[PDB]
Amino acid sequence: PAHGCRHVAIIMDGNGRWAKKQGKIRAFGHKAGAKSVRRAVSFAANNGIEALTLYAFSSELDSEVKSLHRHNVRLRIIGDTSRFNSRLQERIRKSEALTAGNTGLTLNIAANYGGRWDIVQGVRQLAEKVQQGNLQPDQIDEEMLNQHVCMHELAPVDLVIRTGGEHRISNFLLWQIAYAELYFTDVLWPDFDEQDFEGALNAFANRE
Amino acid sequence: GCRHVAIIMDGNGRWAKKQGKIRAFGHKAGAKSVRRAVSFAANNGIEALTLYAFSSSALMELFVWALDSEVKSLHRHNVRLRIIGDTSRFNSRLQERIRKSEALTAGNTGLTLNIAANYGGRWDIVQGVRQLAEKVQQGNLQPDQIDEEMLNQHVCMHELAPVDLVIRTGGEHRISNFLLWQIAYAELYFTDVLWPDFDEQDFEGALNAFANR
Ligand SMILES: O=P(O)(O)C(O)(Cc1cccc(-c2cccc(NS(=O)(=O)c3ccc4ccccc4c3)c2)c1)P(=O)(O)O
Ligand SMILES: O=P(O)(O)C(O)(Cc1cccc(-c2cccc(NS(=O)(=O)c3ccc4ccccc4c3)c2)c1)P(=O)(O)O
Ligand SMILES: O=P(O)(O)C(O)(Cc1cccc(-c2cccc(NS(=O)(=O)c3ccc4ccccc4c3)c2)c1)P(=O)(O)O
Repeated sequence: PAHGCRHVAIIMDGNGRWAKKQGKIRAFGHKAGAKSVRRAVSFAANNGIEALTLYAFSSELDSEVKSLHRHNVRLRIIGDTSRFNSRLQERIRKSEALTAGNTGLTLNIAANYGGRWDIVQGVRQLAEKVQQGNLQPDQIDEEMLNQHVCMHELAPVDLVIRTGGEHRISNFLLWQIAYAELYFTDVLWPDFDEQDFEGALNAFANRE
Repeated sequence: GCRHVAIIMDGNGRWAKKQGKIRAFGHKAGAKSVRRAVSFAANNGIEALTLYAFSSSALMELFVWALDSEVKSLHRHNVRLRIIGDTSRFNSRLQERIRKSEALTAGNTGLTLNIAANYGGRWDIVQGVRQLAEKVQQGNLQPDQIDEEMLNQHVCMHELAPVDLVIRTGGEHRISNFLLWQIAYAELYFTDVLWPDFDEQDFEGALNAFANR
């Protein structure tokens, strides 16, 4: 649409600092952070973004899925969930199945996600195909590896936002950001609101 | 303590026009800015400097000409030179020059200067993946033995200090498929200064940005 941005990824940071400046404990910053997440999700949905990928950075989802479904949002959980107990994982997949048919915003939430791991699990899949006498090491190119990293079915990440002041990727997406616009703001996550998100989108629109 | 700096050199052509001169003038000033960044890195204890020329046969002979004229001086300055990237299709004479220039300076112990030539971050990761696919196909590697540490041993520069800081001049705010795996934890510094103008003062500012942060 107008801003030209189809997929936005956000490294959410700053809740702790935000609460501390208030003189409140971490829990307070967490409640504020979740409010800021709903706000960013509403904003993305109301603005034609096809996909929003969120990453909670730490210098250290069952109630929501319904409101999500009710808002026609499609939900996916990216990250190494292979170790969680089998209950969670089902609970995760249920939430996923449940919204797979929604046509609005596709929301990706990182849980135990790493860009290096993401690349490695994809490598493992190709390795498995090798061991099966189906794939020749020399047939493996970029495109093929690309079909195996998280979110390869969605539009490429156009813009990555990191709030909170740090200027680093911190092992969030790596393969996927090869061409993304990188936008860093000192604003703390709890205070990152619609006008901040719009500012980031207009920065992307005028930059490209 | 910044040990390995990587720079996305951008802005020469745009610089050219602001002067109202041709692209060749910008290239000329860009090469001078390269010598100055390399000199500066070596004078200030930086362990590795990795350079990537961003662009929107000739250059092949230019590469050969550059290596032929500058290696002797890198050598005297105790700099170890490495080219990173797919040089598999460069003509054989340039391939041989690159090999000899690397061989000649391989034992130097000062600054390691990595010049990216036809390099891409994705290609780089895929090159590593192909190597592992071989070991797997042979039966010496199990698909689930493959891990981050293992993959890392097969990406460019894995023998060097980890990239601490990535500088991109020229105004754009993207990695443009330069280093990807290697920048997982690096500080990313963007400046609108055009490459020909990037000098000792701009370089230090980036280093400070790293120090304070
Ligand atoms: O901002 P910080 O780094 O100071 C901190 O609040 C961690 C944090 C960073 C960014 C956002 C949030 C935040 C708090 C609560 C909810 C949300 N997002 S969320 O509801 O989708 C969610 C929260 C935490 C998660 C942890 C691991 C996987 C998925 C998560 C999803 C964001 C918390 P902290 O715990 O390290 O003080
Ligand atoms: O609620 P609406 O439809 O009235 C509106 O907010 C638009 C809107 C569109 C799509 C979704 C939402 C929405 C509102 C509030 C919260 C949410 N999602 S959320 O922030 O609670 C959330 C989503 C996924 C999560 C996964 C794991 C942990 C926490 C999560 C929180 C979605 C709102 P609006 O701007 O039209 O008034
Ligand atoms: O900046 P741009 O994108 O406007 C453009 O100049 C392309 C460009 C981008 C970045 C750097 C350069 C540039 C051009 C030519 C050479 C150099 N560096 S270099 O290859 O001469 C080099 C420098 C020092 C070396 C020392 C020892 C061995 C090899 C060396 C090679 C940089 C050009 P353009 O032609 O696409 O407009």
